[PDB]
Amino acid sequence: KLPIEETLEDSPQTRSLLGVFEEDATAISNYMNQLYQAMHRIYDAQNELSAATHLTSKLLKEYEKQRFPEVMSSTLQQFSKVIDELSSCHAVLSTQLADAMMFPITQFKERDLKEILTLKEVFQIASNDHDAAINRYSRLSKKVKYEVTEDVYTSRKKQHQTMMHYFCALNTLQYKKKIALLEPLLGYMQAQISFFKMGSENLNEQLEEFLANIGTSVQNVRREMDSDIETMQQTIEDLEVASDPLYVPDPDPTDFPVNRNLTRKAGYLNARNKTGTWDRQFYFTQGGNLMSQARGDVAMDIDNCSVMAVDCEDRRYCFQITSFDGKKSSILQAESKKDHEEWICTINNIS
Amino acid sequence: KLPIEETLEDSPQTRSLLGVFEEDATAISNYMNQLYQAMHRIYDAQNELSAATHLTSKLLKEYEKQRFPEVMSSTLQQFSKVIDELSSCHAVLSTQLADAMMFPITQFKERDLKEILTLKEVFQIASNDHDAAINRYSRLSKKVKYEVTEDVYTSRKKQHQTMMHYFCALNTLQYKKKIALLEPLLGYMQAQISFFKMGSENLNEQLEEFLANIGTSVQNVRREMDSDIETMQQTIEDLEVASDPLYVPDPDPTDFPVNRNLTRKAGYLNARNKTGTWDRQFYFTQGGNLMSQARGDVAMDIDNCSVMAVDCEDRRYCFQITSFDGKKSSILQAESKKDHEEWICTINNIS
Repeated sequence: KLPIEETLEDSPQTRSLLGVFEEDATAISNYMNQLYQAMHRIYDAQNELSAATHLTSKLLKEYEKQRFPEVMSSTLQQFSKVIDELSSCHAVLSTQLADAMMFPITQFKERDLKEILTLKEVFQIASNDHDAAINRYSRLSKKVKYEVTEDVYTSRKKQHQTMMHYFCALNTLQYKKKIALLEPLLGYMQAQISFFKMGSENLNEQLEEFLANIGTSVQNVRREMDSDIETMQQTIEDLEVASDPLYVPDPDPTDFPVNRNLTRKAGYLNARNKTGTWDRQFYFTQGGNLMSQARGDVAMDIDNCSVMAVDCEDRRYCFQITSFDGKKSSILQAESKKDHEEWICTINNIS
Repeated sequence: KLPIEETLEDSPQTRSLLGVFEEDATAISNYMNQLYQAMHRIYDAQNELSAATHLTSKLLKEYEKQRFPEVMSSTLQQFSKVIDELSSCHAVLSTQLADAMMFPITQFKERDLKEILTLKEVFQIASNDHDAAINRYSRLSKKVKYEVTEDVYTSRKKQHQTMMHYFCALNTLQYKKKIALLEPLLGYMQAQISFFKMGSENLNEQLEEFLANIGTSVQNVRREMDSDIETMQQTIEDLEVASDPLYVPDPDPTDFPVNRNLTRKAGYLNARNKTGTWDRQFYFTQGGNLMSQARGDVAMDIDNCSVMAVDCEDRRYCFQITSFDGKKSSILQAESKKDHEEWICTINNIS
């Protein structure tokens, strides 16, 4: 395209046919860089997709490894098995795209396009040097006549070599653009056609069934749920209105009679008369035994019951009692006069 | 799973069965958040892939819109046509994944899982308030007896409602985990199966042909290129050794004789004797006309030739001449005694 055998003369016409090419390269670099970055966003996003698909399959396979205080586990494995074969599709694709698309387009924008700019710069440097040389030469008069001529020799010779190679690259660039544009696109497509092929291979109907199946089990699970929430919202309503008259320690004496025939009393009580501060704790009758249990500690014995009677008294508080079958016990305190009676009556009832 | 009708008594055993569930929720949130972020990386990377594929197809379609100073264009359109149908596959998939995968998993981790923490906090607040209430009550002696009892009423009632709803959510959470885990996965897969189906529809053999075709045209283009570079590297060698004895103004007089029979001389020359600085410019004989042309300006006339003789002289420079057919011209300067003669001889030859 660019004639090398026209570089020596270096005519203005020639220098114009260098501009066209040069302008063409500016355009070509601009278009090509745009395509480069788009393909770059493709590649990156593709690997990132590949990686996330893998991590998902990974997590899925660790369900049966979680500390959980069965159809599910077996389920999360087939999904893990199907999502794993897919990851590989993506993993495979990302590799091809890296080798068949990115690399070529990346070398065109790092080697080829650069050399054009590297050469243009060296030629515009050799060109200028000669320019200066010629003037000096011109201003001679009638040895500085050697040195000054020598430079024309050197600068000129440098501009001839420089412009030629430059011309060479610019021509070559003509073949390269066609390739640096078709090659990548061809690779991308071939990559894709193999991607959809491999992926379709694992997406058969025996899977579509499995999927449909679960899709009904989940709707099944959702029905169950909506059903259980309905009966719960009512329970809470029911119990919310029935309990209100019980949130208060001493309830209406006429509607909630001190039951004096219990063979089992259960509830929290405060223990022992030693400030320096008592200790709250749940208590409950049990096979002639009075068991106790602090706030979430998971049910130990405290006193045995085959004891005759049980006094009371206080320490300035209210509703206290005390057992003394074996030797005695600490002083227990109730929260109401009802509670207080039922504690004394139930235990005495316990014989 | 959690019994609501056991909340009023609030026994230590019950409070333990709340821990299990609570521990289970801590685990469940941890596992589920991990799955959430993985699916998030999937979704994002998927849309990003979708977008880059589109932009690529877009750029491709703008080739015939670039300022370029034919099989190619038609080619870049089919690729653009095939890559565009693919973008839609990705575009379609990204939408499904957003609606069928992200949203569900996102609401489980923003609504459901949160409510558990919101409730646990309110219950641990109602629970503590009652705790304090009970003590005050206990320290009464023998109206502050009303206010102090009232609080037990309020704090207790608040703890009963709070714990119940909490129990309710924790149970519901049991159904939800199954769903917030299966639903997303099902959507993702259905999305995928439709993705590969739609994509395969456009990847037929008439395309595989088109691809194979180009793949040979490009190798064809690459052959051509490698071939042209071979003949160029030689040309440059050839011309590099032939030219060396010509880079110097006045070449060997014995090997490059002052040709005095030229009917055409061409080369740069300096013009007019007016410092205040000459002007370099290419000159060339042309149909009895002496044309001139500056550094890249694209070829104007200057003097006519049918002029008798042509003197010379200087202005302190060297190798100058002057024409005077019409009226006269500026003083031209050559770079050598050879150049100088050939300019004077060629023009005189031009009659």
